[PDB]
Amino acid sequence: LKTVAVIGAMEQEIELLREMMENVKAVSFGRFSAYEGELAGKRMVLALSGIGKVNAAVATAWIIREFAADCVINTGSAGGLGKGLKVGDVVIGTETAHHDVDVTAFGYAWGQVPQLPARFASDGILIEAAKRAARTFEGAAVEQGLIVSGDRFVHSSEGVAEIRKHFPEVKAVEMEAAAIAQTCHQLETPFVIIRAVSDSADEKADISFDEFLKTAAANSAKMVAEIVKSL
Amino acid sequence: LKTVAVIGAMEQEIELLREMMENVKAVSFGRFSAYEGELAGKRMVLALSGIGKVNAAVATAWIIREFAADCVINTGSAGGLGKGLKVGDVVIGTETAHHDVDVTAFGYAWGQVPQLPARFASDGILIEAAKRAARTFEGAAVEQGLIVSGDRFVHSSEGVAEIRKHFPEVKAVEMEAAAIAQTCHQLETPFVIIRAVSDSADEKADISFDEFLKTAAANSAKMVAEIVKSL
Ligand SMILES: CSC[C@H]1N[C@@H](c2c[nH]c3c2N=CNC3N)[C@H](O)[C@@H]1O
Ligand SMILES: CSC[C@H]1N[C@@H](c2c[nH]c3c2N=CN[C@H]3N)[C@H](O)[C@@H]1O
Repeated sequence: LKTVAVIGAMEQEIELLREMMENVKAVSFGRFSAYEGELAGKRMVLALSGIGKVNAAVATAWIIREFAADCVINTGSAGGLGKGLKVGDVVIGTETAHHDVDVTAFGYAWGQVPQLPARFASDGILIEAAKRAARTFEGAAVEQGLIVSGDRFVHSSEGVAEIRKHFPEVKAVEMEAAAIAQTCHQLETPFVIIRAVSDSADEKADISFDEFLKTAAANSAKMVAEIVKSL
Repeated sequence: LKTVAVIGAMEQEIELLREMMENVKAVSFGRFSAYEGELAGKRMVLALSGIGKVNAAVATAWIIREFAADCVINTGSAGGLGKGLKVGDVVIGTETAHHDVDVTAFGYAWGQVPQLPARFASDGILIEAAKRAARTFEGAAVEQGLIVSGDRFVHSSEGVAEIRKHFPEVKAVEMEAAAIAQTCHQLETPFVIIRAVSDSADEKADISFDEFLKTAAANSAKMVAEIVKSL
């Protein structure tokens, strides 16, 4: 873990981390942008992927290729579905899955992309680093568990019920984590997903999201920065 | 266009093209494999993406970045939604959109990734090449129009219903083209999508696909090889 890649979807989700970096250098690939520098004593490349699975996948593949990233950490906001979660709480995604993949017609489990596992496991070392960071993390409650992704912003009770039917133990929902996870799997690169709650993915999710994005972004980022220091 | 990238999801969709190529070198990037050779005095890099949006997007970005591809052509099978489409018929995808993207909560149009256009237009020069290629297959059935993609295999007369609701003029549905399109958009690369019908995306789509993949792959491939010769 020499070079750490950190991927966030939206500017609000990377700004704090960017302000924390030293010797920052802007870099880009077509329309994607990133920032190369250091945090703690670690080389870090912080990328802005844009929203959704294709954007996150391409950005992640780029940083891995271009910078030989040793691991990848996703940061940002998400819909909270876990028992007892509140706005600002952080979830360490120990497993990630696509909630909107369905090739069941050919025998695959719901969410399973053909030729791949149904879920993607975050790296054991990185999970461990995140758990250690949680032990002294004061800004918010932290939990661990499953985060699922798909190419939609979920904002209905019916939408959440669909996802819980396939993923009963789900803790959070968003739109990039499973794409980043699947990309790292395919590129044999360890990763972990860190997200914080901006909403409940329910009928009010869009209204809550815009209000709580900055708080979710910050809490997620502060956890991510603790992890990087520890590596 | 001197270096052409050709992207197919499945071995069966690239096998003929691979056999047509000369001076072929195998290349890889993690679990992704491609073949760099020549076809008709063009440099061709033929990539096996794997199924679905993440896989297609990563393989496409990799080939653009590593090989400096001048354009990208997708080849493969798709479910026929256009009126009258038969197994084996080819669709030149002139426009592409994601059918399963939904950030409508924040005002975006159905299918539209935030900050991206709702649909992605294939390159004019490539579409005209496809149209010339089509005329060389005398009698053959070739149409032009909208192809939509999502991370699921459609095999339901009502799954189709709902797609048609959002995209009335839709001609075909599959799982990679909009990811390739979006990736090319973001990396400023011209592309065109060529697919052939393996099924009608209804309840029999699975058995139709199993039987007619070889046919759809072949017809798509032959069209793509002729397009390469026309650039
Ligand atoms: C503006 S779209 C939502 C962005 N924030 C994340 C997220 C927060 N809350 C939700 C998100 N994604 C889906 N459903 C939700 N309820 C997603 O990963 C997107 O990058
Ligand atoms: C084995 S999954 C189907 C593969 N073939 C394509 C396709 C054929 N027929 C359909 C596909 N995709 C979605 N719905 C369909 N009815 C997709 O792009 C996948 O790569």
